[PDB]
Amino acid sequence: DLHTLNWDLCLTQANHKSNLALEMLKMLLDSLPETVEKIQTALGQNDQATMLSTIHKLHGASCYCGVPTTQRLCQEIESALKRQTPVEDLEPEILELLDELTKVESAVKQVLSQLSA
Amino acid sequence: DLHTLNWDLCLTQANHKSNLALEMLKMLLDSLPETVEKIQTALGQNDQATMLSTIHKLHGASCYCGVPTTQRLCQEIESALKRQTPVEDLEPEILELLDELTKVESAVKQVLSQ
Repeated sequence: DLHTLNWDLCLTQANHKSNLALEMLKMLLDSLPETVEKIQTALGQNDQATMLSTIHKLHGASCYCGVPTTQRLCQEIESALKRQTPVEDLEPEILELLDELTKVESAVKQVLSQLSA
Repeated sequence: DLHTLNWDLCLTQANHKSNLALEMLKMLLDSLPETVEKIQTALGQNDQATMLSTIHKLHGASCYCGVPTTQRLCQEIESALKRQTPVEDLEPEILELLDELTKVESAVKQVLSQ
């Protein structure tokens, strides 16, 4: 599913150096379980600042890991939080994002089982 | 100091694409407090398995982040773990690494401001 993870886009983003690209994917994967927990907790706690900070860092990453749906969802959520829409009103997009991160974790773990030396 | 962080080095490791290199530094910086905690906790617990995976992952990152001292210490620790050198005997190199990572954090925050 290229909407979830697109290796060729990740290659493009990383200037056709499969080296950096796979390393970026490694760094994203290591960071994802903590990101997911922070998002889940901020949603339950209605914690505006924590949600923003963590979405912002994920957004940064997504621009270089060939994850189009993640990138879009982070953009909508971050922009909205920066306008002070409360976390509560973003529940649909945040829930959609969490579901997407589960698919991204699987997709990256698959692309690393396939291509990592 | 350029033995701690060298931006030009990050650029060579990144084939001269700036925004790529910049994002890699952000990913490294964000990972540091937890990685330091993982290294520290594994030292205290003589957890050679967690030490190896954690050092291995930091080492992979350091190779694209122009951080010469960090990279070398990771190589020394990883090599020695792979020869079954006790984690406890690598206390000096581990403490040097924790020391160096504080300096890396300061340096990266500085470069990211520019």
